[PDB]
Amino acid sequence: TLNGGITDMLTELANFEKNVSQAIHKYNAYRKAASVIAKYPHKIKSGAEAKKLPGVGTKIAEKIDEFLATGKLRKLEKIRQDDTSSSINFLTRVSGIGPSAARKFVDEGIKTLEDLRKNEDKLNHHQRIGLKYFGDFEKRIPREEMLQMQDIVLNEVKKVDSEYIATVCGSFRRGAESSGDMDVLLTHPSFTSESTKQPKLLHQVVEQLQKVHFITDTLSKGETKFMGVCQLPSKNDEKEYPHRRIDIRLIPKDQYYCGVLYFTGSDIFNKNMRAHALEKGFTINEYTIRPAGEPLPVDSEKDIFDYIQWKYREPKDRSE
DNA sequence: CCGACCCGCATCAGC
DNA sequence: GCTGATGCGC
DNA sequence: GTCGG
Ligand SMILES: [Mn+2]
Ligand SMILES: [Mn+2]
Ligand code: NA
Ligand code: NA
Repeated sequence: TLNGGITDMLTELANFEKNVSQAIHKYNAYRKAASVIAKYPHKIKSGAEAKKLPGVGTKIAEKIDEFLATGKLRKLEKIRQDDTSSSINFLTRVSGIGPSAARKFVDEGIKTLEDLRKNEDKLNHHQRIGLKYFGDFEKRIPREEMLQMQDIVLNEVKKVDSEYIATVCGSFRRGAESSGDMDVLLTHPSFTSESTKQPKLLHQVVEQLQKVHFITDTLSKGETKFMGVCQLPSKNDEKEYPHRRIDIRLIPKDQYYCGVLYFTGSDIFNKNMRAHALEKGFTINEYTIRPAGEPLPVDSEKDIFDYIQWKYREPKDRSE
């Protein structure tokens, strides 16, 4: 329930705009409309009712109308049956395959995972890993496994250097009972926004997590951001846990609070807070907040919320 | 009538 | 080789 | 696609 038909249609339309039309602002417009419609405490019986809502215009009104009177949207019906368009859309579910790679693959007749499999030579490293773990990466992670994951990360990080500080953020820090991946924020006293008194600070941590076979694969790795794969250890004759996505971001120790707000999310929440900062006359990123002027000061997450006239919403409530 | 719409890394284009 | 641009995911 | 200068 919950304007579910309209919200589902709009998200499907959003996905088509992103993956097939390569029209990112349309995708976002559909997502915004869907999220405002999902917040509406009433059942929409007309396109104009919907139109009174912020982010809903004439075209979405037109769609709600057809959908209400027919239970269907001809455009989506046609799109769903379209071999080329459905395949391009499907292939973007592989991590590392975006709209462009998906269209190039479908162009050459590569439309399915099996096509991908027998065409390894045509995949970059990221894409080969997205394909190897396609099922796993769409699996959800129970909070119980999350905590076993946090134990390992925190254990191994302090084993490299007791001065490190690791914080699991993302849906985890927001109390989610399941997560899509693990987001880890890392700080060390050597790395500060003013000087980098030690090198390899992120590398040593990844290496350690690799040595104890927690991290199994690398999708991207630079001085400040790791994107990869990890896996909880198993017991004797026990079904192996799924492989899971893990991201690690090394933030300067003096911008930890901007980091936590950033990596805690959500993504729709973030761009709803970022889109609010600009109208209060502020800029928000994972490092600072600025009027852009010098770095406005911070030592708490509520400090950011007051700046833009926002009442503190707890991590659990940032699930927008 | 039309422009705006919230950064790190891998790979590509090109000099 | 190198810079700069683009794709991708965040 | 939607909003607003
Ligand atoms: Mn996450
Ligand atoms: Mn993540
Ligand atoms: Na409206
Ligand atoms: Na993808």
